[PDB]
Amino acid sequence: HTEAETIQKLCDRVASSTLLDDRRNAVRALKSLSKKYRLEVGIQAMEHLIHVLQTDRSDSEIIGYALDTLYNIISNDEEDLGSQFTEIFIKQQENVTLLLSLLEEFDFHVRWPGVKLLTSLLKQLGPQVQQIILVSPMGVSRLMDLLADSREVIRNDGVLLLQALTRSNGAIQKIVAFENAFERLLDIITEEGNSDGGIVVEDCLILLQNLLKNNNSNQNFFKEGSYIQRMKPWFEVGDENSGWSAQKVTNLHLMLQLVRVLVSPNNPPGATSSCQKAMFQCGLLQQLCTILMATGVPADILTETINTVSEVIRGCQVNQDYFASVNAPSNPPRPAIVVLLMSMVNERQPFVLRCAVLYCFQCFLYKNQKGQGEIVSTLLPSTIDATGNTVSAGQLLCGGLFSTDSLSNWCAAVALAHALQENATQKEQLLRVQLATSIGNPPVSLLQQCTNILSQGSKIQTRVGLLMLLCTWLSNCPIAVTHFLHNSANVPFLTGQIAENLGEEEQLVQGLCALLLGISIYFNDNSLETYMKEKLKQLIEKRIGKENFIEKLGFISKHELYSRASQKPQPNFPSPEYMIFDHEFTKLVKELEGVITKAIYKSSEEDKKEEEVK
Amino acid sequence: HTEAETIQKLCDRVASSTLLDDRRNAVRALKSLSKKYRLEVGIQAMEHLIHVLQTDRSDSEIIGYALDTLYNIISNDEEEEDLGSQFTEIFIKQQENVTLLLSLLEEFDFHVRWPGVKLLTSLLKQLGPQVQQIILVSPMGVSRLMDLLADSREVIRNDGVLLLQALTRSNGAIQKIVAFENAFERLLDIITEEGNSDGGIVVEDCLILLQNLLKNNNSNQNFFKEGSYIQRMKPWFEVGDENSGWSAQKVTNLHLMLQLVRVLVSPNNPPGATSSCQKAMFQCGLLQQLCTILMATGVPADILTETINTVSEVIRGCQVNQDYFASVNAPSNPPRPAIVVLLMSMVNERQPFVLRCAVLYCFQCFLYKNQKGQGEIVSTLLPSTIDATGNTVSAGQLLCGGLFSTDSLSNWCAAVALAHALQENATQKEQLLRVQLATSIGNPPVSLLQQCTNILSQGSKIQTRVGLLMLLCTWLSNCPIAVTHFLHNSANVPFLTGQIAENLGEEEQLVQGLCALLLGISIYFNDNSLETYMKEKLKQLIEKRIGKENFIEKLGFISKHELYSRASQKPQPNFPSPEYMIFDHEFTKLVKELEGVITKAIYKSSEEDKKEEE
Repeated sequence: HTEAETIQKLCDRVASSTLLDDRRNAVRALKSLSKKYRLEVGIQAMEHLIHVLQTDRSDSEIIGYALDTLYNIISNDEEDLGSQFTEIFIKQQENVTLLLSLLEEFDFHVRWPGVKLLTSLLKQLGPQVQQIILVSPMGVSRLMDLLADSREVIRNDGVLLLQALTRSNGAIQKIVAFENAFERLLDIITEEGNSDGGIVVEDCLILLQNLLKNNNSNQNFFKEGSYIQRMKPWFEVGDENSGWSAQKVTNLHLMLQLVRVLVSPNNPPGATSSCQKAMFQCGLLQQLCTILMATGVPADILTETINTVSEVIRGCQVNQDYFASVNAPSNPPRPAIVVLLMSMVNERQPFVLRCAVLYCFQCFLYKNQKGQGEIVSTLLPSTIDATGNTVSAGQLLCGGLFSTDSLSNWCAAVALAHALQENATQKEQLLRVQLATSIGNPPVSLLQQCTNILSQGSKIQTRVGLLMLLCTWLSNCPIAVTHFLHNSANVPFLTGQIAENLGEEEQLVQGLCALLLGISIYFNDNSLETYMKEKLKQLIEKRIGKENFIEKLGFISKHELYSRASQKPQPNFPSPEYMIFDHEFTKLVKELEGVITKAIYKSSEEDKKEEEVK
Repeated sequence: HTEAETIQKLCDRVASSTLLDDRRNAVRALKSLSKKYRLEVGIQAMEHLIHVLQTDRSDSEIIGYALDTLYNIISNDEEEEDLGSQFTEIFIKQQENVTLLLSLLEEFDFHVRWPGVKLLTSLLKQLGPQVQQIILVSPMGVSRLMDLLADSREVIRNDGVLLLQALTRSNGAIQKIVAFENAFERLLDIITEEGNSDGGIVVEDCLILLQNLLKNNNSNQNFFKEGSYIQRMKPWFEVGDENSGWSAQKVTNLHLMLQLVRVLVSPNNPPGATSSCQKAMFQCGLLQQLCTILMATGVPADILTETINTVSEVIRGCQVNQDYFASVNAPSNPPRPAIVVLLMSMVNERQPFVLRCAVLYCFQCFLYKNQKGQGEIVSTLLPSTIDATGNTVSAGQLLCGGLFSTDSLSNWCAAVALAHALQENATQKEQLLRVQLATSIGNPPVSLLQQCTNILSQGSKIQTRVGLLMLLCTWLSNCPIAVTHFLHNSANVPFLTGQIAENLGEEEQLVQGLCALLLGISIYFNDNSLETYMKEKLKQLIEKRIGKENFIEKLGFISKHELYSRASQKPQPNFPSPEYMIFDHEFTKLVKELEGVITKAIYKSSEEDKKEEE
């Protein structure tokens, strides 16, 4: 009965006794038992503790202890009982709005544990408790007053409460922004010394990400409110004095994240465009770029600053044109793009950096036909000649394309593919590129050499890279398709690969050969005699079987790695073995998989009608 | 010099010297220094070692010394997955060097043939596509190599099985020849001779070689079956009843035997092939023998699991085989029909994850294209026709039980099992609407349809909700009457629009996209019988409260989820641990089927919808 009925007796007191002192004492006893006998105190004490909160409001002290005891029952912040009791506490709507009332009180011993309790509830039944507060009249606004509390333990734990209130809840994120959240949280971060400001800067950065991430209205306010310029001082860093703390790197990671959130490729493209421009004009883009010249910067901060710059420029000419204008101070001063490509094909750089550098290269080229022409024309040199050395973009791409490192081959092929992407003009130009073979042997075009590599016992990653280039190059480009089929070795290589009984490690390659062949049909103009289109269909029927051809084509989208690649532009590869798919390439596969599939069926009698009907 | 000229004198000696005995010792010297200074011994001895083989054939002592050395230079068999492939390249640069090796294998002498076989096997492991094509083109190369299986010296035959593995890997042409040359009979006899699964490494190797000949090779599969070889598998699974003590090698051998059965009934085969084999397997009693294993004792966990997966494919889509499996019972405590034993283990929190996935696959294979079976599951949820002797759990009870369990695995499995009872069966989709669940004394029934939906707002685990929505989507697709029953409850449409419009975090975006698909299905298969939520009202609500392009982004999260492509590959559930149990294979096809058309149905206008309503 003692350690069991003992609690029952303390409960009789709180319920039954008329002297505030007797009740108060008994709640303080429970406050201490609450830790070691969490289950027992909760099952018996809870109804009673709430009654105290309802009826003993003149005695701040006893309230402070009812709350302390409740926190102790409900909280899993230490670590089941947490949600079990949270469900019981909240099943009466009014128990939470009561809690709201109690936080309007100034007494440290009432408000602090109130804050901590409500936070524990919001992290355990978020949606439910957020909804109770949202519908309460001005419930969210009043909780916002906790940021005006001069006391620090209260204000700081108040930020943590707003994290929990705001999480996954767009209506609340808007109200919180309405109530001056941005100005006030940026001021706290400014006052704590930006990235140097310890734990509280982190929880304010976390809270800001809750407010902006995928929340279009708040992002727009953030921009219209001119709050982007407040981001600029965060990145006046690096410099030197290279003992950065764990907390500083952590804080600056969260800061780079907020910038990227505002220029996310998944946003409505107007909003990202607007923020890109806003970033070029307050100097934020240019500041970040400076982080990348400095010494002292930790590698992973370097790595994410590159990924951030990438998205600040993506598809925005002034910002792309700017980025290219920058030059690193070095014996050869080297343009920015040249510098990215050197790191991308450097076997000695970490994988994570090599992927950031590629992404940056790709964002540079996106919707940028001038930049796309500038890359391609360095492979057709004319009005540049020997100064006694110098190293060019196209030289680095070729060096990577035919290198011994499958990572370099893959990166060089995808980087080239982004130079051709939605640019027929440059696909025609790249067909002009000729490679020297040996002293006194004819040259081989870049097109044919990329194709030759697929039959030479190359690693599967090299072959995947190259076939993506090849598919991108021929797609939507009939003279590409003409030049390709013109070499008689190519259609038989493809048909033999597609027909072969290849093991599972080679089936992605097999499927990409299906797509390339099918591109050479769909985008065929019939201008070449001996591989028209109907010839090619019948060759598929004869050698592979139409159904089998389509099955193999279907391997591309069923590859275990495809889906993930389709989610966003940034390379998302946990390690080298996962570098297989490119994001824009997954889009090409979706646009064409279906139209090739009909194209390929539909018989000859239909086809001469179809080649009369168009 | 005194380390590398100690090589070149010998080379000079092998070439220069005119006495056989002198050259022979020159070569014997070199051999014993081969697997020791590989690099240098390879870089200059190789052209002379070949010359030797190419002329000194009357003396088979020096030939085996030449072959041994050459194996020590080329082989990487020591190294357990460099110089190996550097020298294989050099060696095969002369087409004829390989065909000269094939000539040496015809020699009976043990000291020539055995290094010959090991050397040719190493070349094939290291550059298979090249070496395989050399051998295939030469006058009856493959055919001659088959003779090695007929060698009465075990060592040579056993290592000849390995050569045939490397010769046939990934090569459909060589696979055909080896089959035509009586490979099946001759490997099935070896297996029978060495005593089936108890026949050690030799049987493991013949099982791999059979797998090479059968997997994804339709012509070879068709020949395996027409030639009555399926009945040669039956003895392999007379794996007698009791106390265990199975060796590691016995379990390996059985795993590979089970894999061969599955090869023949693969869902990835043309359906005819698979169907014909399934029949063939019932007729010779193979299905029955595999089912006997499931009842036995002392059967290791892993062989049990894989037998379940094997039986699954044997019965999948074959009515007679499905009827047979259904009619088997355990004797257990009282009886228990097979289906019920599967379902009990599926909903058993203490069964292994892999075992729980196996029984699910089995159940799904029992229902596939089996409308009768689908009917019998669903009719048990309508318990009419049946009363109790107290005890006797049914299929339905266990499915409902699991569907409301606390364990999310059981919820997902119960919901998926249930979705397979409805597939392509409008009749049962309409019958399941009749199911009414009891709540509590004096209170209204809650239908199963609506109760499945309720769970989605009740703070359930993500896995629980993913399962339930796959079920709801399957249930409503092509069932206008189920779309009516769903919409009719007024809380359902506001709940979905709410979920889709909310700023949910990444861990919940699959559920959000599934809510969109659900909402889209109730628009696409609406017949306008329900005035409150007609087709056109719903299209407008989407615009109002979420935005159409937004709705499609959400709808698009399903195919983009990282685990989606993998699930789309094959029928068997493919989950490395419990957290990965997310998508059902057949559901992924529903998504491919409806997304383009839903997307297209949503956009249009209203004016056009008058004429789509026309």
